[PDB]
Amino acid sequence: QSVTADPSPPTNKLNKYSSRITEPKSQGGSQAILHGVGLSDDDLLKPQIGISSVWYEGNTCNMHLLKLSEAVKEGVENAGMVGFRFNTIGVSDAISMGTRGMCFSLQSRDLIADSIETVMSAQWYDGNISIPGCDKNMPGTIMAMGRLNRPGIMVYGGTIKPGHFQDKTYDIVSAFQSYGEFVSGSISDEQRKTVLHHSCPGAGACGGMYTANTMASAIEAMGMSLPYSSSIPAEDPLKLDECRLAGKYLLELLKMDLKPRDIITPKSLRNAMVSVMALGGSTNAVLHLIAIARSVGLELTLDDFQKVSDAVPFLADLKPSGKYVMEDIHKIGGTPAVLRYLLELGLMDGDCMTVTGQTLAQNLENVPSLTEGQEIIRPLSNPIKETGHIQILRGDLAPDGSVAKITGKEGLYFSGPALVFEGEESMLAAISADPMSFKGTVVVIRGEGPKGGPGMPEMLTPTSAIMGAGLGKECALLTDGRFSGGSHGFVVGHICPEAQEGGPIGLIKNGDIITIDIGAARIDTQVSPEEMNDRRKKWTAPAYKVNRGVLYKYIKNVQSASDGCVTDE
Amino acid sequence: QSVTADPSPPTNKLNKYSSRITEPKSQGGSQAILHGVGLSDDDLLKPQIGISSVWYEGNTCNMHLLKLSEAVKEGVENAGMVGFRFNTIGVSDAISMGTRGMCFSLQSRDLIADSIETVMSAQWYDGNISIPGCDKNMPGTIMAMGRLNRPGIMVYGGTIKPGHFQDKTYDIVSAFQSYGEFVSGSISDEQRKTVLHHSCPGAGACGGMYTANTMASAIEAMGMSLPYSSSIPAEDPLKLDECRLAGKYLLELLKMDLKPRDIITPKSLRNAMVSVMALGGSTNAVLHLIAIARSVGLELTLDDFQKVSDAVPFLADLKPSGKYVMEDIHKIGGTPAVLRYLLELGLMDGDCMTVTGQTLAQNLENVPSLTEGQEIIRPLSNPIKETGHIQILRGDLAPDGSVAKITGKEGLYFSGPALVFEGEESMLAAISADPMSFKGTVVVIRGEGPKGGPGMPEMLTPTSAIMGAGLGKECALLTDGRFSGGSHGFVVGHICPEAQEGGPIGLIKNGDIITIDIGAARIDTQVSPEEMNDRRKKWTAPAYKVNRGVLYKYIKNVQSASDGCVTDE
Ligand SMILES: C#CCN1C(=O)[C@](O)(C(=O)O)Oc2cc(F)ccc21
Ligand SMILES: C#CCN1C(=O)[C@](O)(C(=O)O)Oc2cc(F)ccc21
Ligand code: FES
Ligand code: FES
Ligand SMILES: [Mg+2]
Ligand SMILES: [Mg+2]
Repeated sequence: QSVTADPSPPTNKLNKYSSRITEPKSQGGSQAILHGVGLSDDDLLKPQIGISSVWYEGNTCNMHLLKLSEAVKEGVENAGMVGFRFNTIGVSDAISMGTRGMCFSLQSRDLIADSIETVMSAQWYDGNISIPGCDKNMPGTIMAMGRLNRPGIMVYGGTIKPGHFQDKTYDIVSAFQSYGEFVSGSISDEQRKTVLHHSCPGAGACGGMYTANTMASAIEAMGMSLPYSSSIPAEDPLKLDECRLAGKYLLELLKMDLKPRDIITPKSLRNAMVSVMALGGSTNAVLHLIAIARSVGLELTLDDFQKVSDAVPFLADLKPSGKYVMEDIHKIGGTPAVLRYLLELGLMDGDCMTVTGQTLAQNLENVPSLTEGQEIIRPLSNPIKETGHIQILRGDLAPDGSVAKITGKEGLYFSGPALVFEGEESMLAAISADPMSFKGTVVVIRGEGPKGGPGMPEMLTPTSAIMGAGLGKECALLTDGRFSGGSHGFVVGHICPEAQEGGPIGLIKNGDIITIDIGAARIDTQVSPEEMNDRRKKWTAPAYKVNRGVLYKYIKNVQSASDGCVTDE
Repeated sequence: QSVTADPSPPTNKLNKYSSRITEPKSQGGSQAILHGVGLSDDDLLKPQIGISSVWYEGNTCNMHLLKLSEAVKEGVENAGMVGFRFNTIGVSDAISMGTRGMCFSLQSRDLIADSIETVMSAQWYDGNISIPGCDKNMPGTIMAMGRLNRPGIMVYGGTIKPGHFQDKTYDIVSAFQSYGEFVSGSISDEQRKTVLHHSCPGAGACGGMYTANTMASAIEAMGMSLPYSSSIPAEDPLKLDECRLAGKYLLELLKMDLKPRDIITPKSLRNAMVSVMALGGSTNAVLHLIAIARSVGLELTLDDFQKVSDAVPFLADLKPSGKYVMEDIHKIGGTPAVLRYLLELGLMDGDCMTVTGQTLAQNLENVPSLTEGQEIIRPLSNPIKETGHIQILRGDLAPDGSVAKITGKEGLYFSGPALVFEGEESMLAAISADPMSFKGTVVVIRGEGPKGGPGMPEMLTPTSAIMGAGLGKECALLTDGRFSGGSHGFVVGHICPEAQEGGPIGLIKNGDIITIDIGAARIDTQVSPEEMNDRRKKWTAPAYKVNRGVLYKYIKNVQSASDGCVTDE
């Protein structure tokens, strides 16, 4: 697509954009401000780099990013350019999980994209270095780089180290776990609060192969982060060095005029998808990689994910599904070692250009390969699963698609009477009052989509409640929103069209026999198509849950989950 | 209106919102993050204050706000609460003026509103202290406070001091001036660059009674800033003290549960409008005060502004129209002294509650009144103008309203043949190639509205070019966008419906006789209504100038200029 969003520059000038305001005499007001913020006349000739961090104090994943941003600015100066720091908002899923605050989480990705686009466009910056540390902030920064198509590098803030107390290990999942184990009698109240004091020991995104580590890995695999960016821990001295080197690398990109639309291509998008399948990455990567592909005017469908999934085995023993964390990947050679193996297996395209100014194959040719004897990355011979964990389903009830994490452990079928809830709250109430009424059913939590939630919130408590009731393999779980963790059975999100839009999920009634077939990739109903259409003819959309503010704007702008919930089309 | 946007709290608890995540055991994940960012168990009991600054390095108005935010956080802690800093984006009109970057400026107000709303909602903060320093950021922060309706205080970053070099004085307007004076032969190239090195000497919003000082004054008059917030200079030691005291005042507001919808009322909105008229404030205050009124579920029309204008004289000798700057107001008693006089004149409502926990009259009862012999604030006896500078016009060509700054100096009428331009660029080209073709005409610059610009950009060069061509009193100027400065004649912006929407402004043709009548408050055309309707029947909307990114979303969401360009309705 021919994306029209942001200003074009006024051939090998390095200040292609800022010359708009630093050179013409008709822009004397611009130059006066720049002198006032401390630029000399000689500084006016230099490229201006927008340094967009996502620092804030109320989240471990973000509280350290200001220090990183100072390192990035110093490196930009040490490279002969002018560095201008600015900062946008972010929100913490770990804080807001379980609450209505979670309705504000997904859209913060698109707010951040808008934020950085706005500043780069208004201030005429020549290039960008972004420092996210957290979930939705990674893809938000890439989307703004794609819209602007000015040279850019994403510096991942880095993952948090695991927590340790008396030879037992924790992360944020342990803290999520602790309340269920408390009411379960599994642990006492004193054990439960030791969990919460010792779960997150410092700065960083959440420790496992969760959304943050998935996206940072995928973005590195996409060539838009420097090698090792995704795997160096947040608190590591080498993270600061990477910050200080981004300026040098960005200078080279301005010299080459190597732009994000030269780096983010169908093939580098595939490389990113390969990393997701190989590492067992989050199903949220489906939403974010589609948004990222759209931002550079490319197409990316649910079916493209199925094809890559089928072509790529699950190889990594990493939480949540497995046992290791991102720090362990760091210790055995980092993300470049992992990608080196995948490239040697012929699974990746090595000719894609990256922010090093070289191709992926040139980056990976001379990096230490995986540590001899490591048990995290299985060989192609003995994979954890022969194909990817990510599965697309499209039955009667998800005609426009849906997304599931499938281990190959759950069997190929589940059939049961539907048990329908209009939100997370009523589902949890019902399973507390009456767990046995759930045995054998297909639990449907609807009204949680992009418009219905609103905000397509991530829900963790339904899968926790089902496990703690002992129903993990004895029920299935469907939503137009998103589930956070796994059952030991069938769990499907992103069901499209969402219930708010009158998709078949909004027409289900209690007792309807729903059949999930993994092999046919279908979520079907025993209800006849004509009775479903009768239900459709009689359906009226429920009133929106908001009429003002950022979430009403989201409702007005957001596309379906199958379209990556983009908001600017 | 019954605004539904943001979460409701789970009677005299001070942590009405954060208890949602600090108290229930089912929110152990939340508490683990909070322990990791450094909260003790005792800290968990305290109120959590979101401290939203708009710091960034590429603008003199914003580069210092991080230091202010540290002072605010210390004061919040010294008051027994937990302070969590976060930061959003802003853009600089002084940098981007004259460029397509200016299309991103107005919408940044609404992006900021969305930004702060998002974080307060996701993180469950109990109250907010906002630190803007710049144009669109002031009203953006109030709008988020109104949506949330949690106790909040806006701390103005403060105005910049004027520049000084060899017993001559400058501000950003001097830098804007300098290029026109250069091509004019008025000044040399060396004099022109002395202007630009000595125009903005440090931190702060632009020095005159421009948008920033208008809005900060109006917001103080509205009771949503502490007394003197608007008039203390950015670099003043007392600004840091105000920062350090906001925590104490916010604590009292939580104790009283005095919320923004208890403070922003029809009467405090009128108080804010009174300050605008009395001080000669920017016509942008029309857009921002309407947006602010909408954010608390109130109504505010163009006609309400006309009524207050008629009821309130223009009293202040302040640039751009006059001679003094905000620092001078500071030296003669500040904004509270000005408001004290206006309250003594019976022009303001003294019973409105404010963020001090007291009413306006209680705040102003014991502040030093204006300095004896000051010549900035004229007496009611001898006003600069008997009524307000701000005028609403609604002829054939602006049926839904338009806004003009009228001094009472220009006469009551202008009639001339229309000279129509589809954008700022073609207007400036035409006036350079052929200035005399402009003599006696009504210059129409259309396609610059909220959707057409897009972004309703502010235009400075048309009024500069007209003055430098010697045509200041010999032509008139109309737009669906915004003009920055004054002619010495008739200059109208915000014309509604905008041309992009097929309003009569989009149907004007060269030669059409346009008559501006200030007394009747009408912009009329000699063209017959039936010929205008014929033109309308044949009109087709031009294609949007963008199809992606934040500005396309703006086009999709923004209401008319007459509706304050709100985006969330
Ligand atoms: C980044 C990160 C952590 N991450 C979270 O923190 C969570 O809240 C969770 O509970 O796993 O949401 C998630 C959902 C998902 F598919 C993958 C990861 C996460
Ligand atoms: C704040 C501020 C300064 N301010 C500007 O800086 C300007 O760019 C200008 O030239 O006056 O835009 C403006 C337009 C207006 F109506 C009032 C003020 C401004
Ligand atoms: S909450 Fe920030 S990475 Fe999970
Ligand atoms: S540009 Fe910031 S106040 Fe004028
Ligand atoms: Mg998450
Ligand atoms: Mg301005």
